[PDB]
Amino acid sequence: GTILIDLSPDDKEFQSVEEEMQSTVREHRDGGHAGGIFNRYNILKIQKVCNKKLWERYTHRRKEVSEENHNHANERMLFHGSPFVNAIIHKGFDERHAYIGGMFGAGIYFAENSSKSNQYVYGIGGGTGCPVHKDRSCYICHRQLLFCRVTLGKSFLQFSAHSPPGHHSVTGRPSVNGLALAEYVIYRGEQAYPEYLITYQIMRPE
Ligand SMILES: Cc1cc(NCCc2ccc(O)cc2)c2nncn2n1
Ligand SMILES: [Zn+2]
Repeated sequence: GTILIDLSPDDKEFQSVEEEMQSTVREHRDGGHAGGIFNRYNILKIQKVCNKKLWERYTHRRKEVSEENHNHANERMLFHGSPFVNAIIHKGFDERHAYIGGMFGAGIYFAENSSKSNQYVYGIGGGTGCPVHKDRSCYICHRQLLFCRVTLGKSFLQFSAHSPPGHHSVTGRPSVNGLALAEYVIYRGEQAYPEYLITYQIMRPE
């Protein structure tokens, strides 16, 4: 049921998505170990992801959350990086898209920083890097991220499975690295919708 529609670089929608992508790159404490060394991306394609069934599943859950949270879904747009992107955009997020060993427990993790999600496209910790060159910093091979609609509802704040009782998600608030943005976790696949598929390369800095 999934269809991918390409946005053209002349569309303001393409342009706003690229800017969210470029504007939220930061340096990582691993010096680039997981995701590579880069300050910006070369965006090759932005596709909108259309799947009526996944969308209806997402909106259904969004409404239940909103009614449980003073009519506020607390919907954000956040990045997600995974070797399972192809499964996600055809079948939706599910338990098999859970980072079993994440900091906030087995769930589905998202980030405000595109460069954080970029660390996961090739696996936990960057795995062994691109399949062609086994290079976590590969400037050649094409990568893909999702920019997703995520329902947070009442989110539990954590300064640094199930949500804590009373809550629909966990917000991981950056607590030492002053430049980091927030990271979020949800525990039900229906609370996210993989709205844009972004194909890109990291760029070698000058
Ligand atoms: C911790 C984390 C994991 C992310 N993705 C994990 C994808 C994944 C990779 C391998 C695996 O066995 C399960 C999930 C992620 N994306 N954007 C931000 N994050 N943050
Ligand atoms: Zn490569």
